[PDB]
Amino acid sequence: AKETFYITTPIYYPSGNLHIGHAYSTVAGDVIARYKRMQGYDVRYLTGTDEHGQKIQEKAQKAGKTEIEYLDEMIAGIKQLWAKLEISNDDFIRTTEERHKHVVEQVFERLLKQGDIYLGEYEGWYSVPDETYYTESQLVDPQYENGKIIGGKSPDSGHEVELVKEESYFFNISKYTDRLLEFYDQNPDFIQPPSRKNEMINNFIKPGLADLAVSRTSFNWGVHVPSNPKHVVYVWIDALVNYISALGYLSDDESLFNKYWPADIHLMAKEIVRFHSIIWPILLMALDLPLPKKVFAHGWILMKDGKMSKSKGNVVDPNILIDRYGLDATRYYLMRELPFGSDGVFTPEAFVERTNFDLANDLGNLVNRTISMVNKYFDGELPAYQGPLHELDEEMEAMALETVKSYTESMESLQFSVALSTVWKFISRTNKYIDETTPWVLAKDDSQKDMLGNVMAHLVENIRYAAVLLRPFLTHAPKEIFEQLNINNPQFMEFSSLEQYGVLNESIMVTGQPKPIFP
Ligand SMILES: N=C(NCCCCCCNC(=N)NC(=N)Nc1ccc(Cl)cc1)NC(=N)Nc1ccc(Cl)cc1
Ligand SMILES: Nc1ncnc2c1ncn2[C@@H]1O[C@H](COP(=O)(O)OP(=O)(O)OP(=O)(O)O)[C@@H](O)[C@H]1O
Repeated sequence: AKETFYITTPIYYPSGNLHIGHAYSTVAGDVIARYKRMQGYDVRYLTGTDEHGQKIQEKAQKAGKTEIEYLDEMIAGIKQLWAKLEISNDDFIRTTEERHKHVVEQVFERLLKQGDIYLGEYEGWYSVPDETYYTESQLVDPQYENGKIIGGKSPDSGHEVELVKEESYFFNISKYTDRLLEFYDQNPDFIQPPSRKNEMINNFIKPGLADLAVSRTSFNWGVHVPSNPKHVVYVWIDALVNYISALGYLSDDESLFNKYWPADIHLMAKEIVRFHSIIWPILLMALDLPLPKKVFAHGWILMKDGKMSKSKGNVVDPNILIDRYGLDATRYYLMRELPFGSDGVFTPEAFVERTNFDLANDLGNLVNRTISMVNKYFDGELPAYQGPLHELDEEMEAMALETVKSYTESMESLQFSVALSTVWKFISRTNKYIDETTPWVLAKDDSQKDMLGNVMAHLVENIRYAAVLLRPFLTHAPKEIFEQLNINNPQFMEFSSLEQYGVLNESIMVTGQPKPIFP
């Protein structure tokens, strides 16, 4: 059977509209999923929404709507966005669904029964503008009384914090410390790069993992603990178990869970790596479940006032980009312009240049020039590939195969910007081959009709390579390119058809009415 590959995005918090930051993660996961399907894996790709907590209740109440009324509307918009981006997610998990809530309940009750969780009192220091709870050691300008911290200010904003106390269940995560460090040793690529792993260990694990406050009693909008109804399960357990609840864990049908768990890749931005690389494996250990194989963290899309944030309002709406510039342009920009190992600033000027110069100009003109020449010189009948007849062909056919090899290395290491630049080196060289060979000169005399046919064959086969390699990234252009070239054999759209250059060994009738590939 096909080997399974399970990839997840984070579940997003619908306290406001999603922005291109969210689209970046979801498109990234989609490219991985599409690539793995093309490599012959049995893929499951999950995304969804994190719907509980005070902030959601507040948003709903402000809008004059019930919590579920508010959420259903937000979720409809999120699902519409993923459909518009042509995301190939196999499921959409909502934490309000009973399939999820059942797992949250059962996990919590199991940990209580085992004694991993016990009843205590949560204490935190709340800052209104930061919407954050701090520990006493994080406070700046700490005020003391009888050798005990009684007040302070937020380290982020400097706003006066307020002491909050409430009954809360705690999960003793520190018991699992040695097992977690052992796991990191046995799985050296679980967290990357090495600096990030050291970061996790030194900042959080080393000084000692504090007990984790896994319930709250001060609000009602969440999953209630069956054995103690006045407690609601907090973010840690509720959100993290989405990755297993979506697979039917602890349901009447665990077949998806039995197949796909453990996840091959959990994808996220850097700020939630700690939760996925410490809390999540510890929770899984407490449940006697296999751990995920890899946490993949990318950087932030920034604006010129910091990280793009829906609560801040410094946002770019992907719907606006798609509506104005098209889907291929939007997906291309996200994957090409913003490497995962860096934070990058969005600008409209960079978006426009990237999509006009690379898509419409470089690739789009290559296809139109090529088809136009086939129609002009051979009345639409593309001559069959024969061999490397032109002087430049040997080296260019070698470049095609090297392009596939390099691309594969980049894709395997999740260096998508590099994979794309590598494909574009080949596209640009194919345009240069038109200029070098000057087909119009060869079309002057019937003595060169054979060589002209060879040049046309090489342009089309180069285009085919590019189109196949772009199938994980672009959902419209490759299909359109195959349709205009009238390559109908589904096999010639797959990676295996790139092993040996020159598959089109019969003549084909290209389109007589070519049209722009983009937008
Ligand atoms: N937006 C949230 N803020 C509180 C997060 C904890 C402290 C913040 C730590 N720093 C962050 N920046 N975290 C973050 N933005 N999201 C997050 C994502 C995954 C996990 Cl497991 C934990 C937190 N919570 C949320 N997404 N879900 C939630 C679910 C159930 C209930 Cl009852 C209440 C809330
Ligand atoms: N600016 C961004 N750059 C890259 N990814 C992002 C960005 N914003 C959100 N994401 C994706 O969404 C996930 C959750 O981010 P979250 O929605 O908490 O950020 P946010 O938009 O700042 O939210 P809030 O404004 O409510 O704090 C991230 O882990 C990441 O996968």
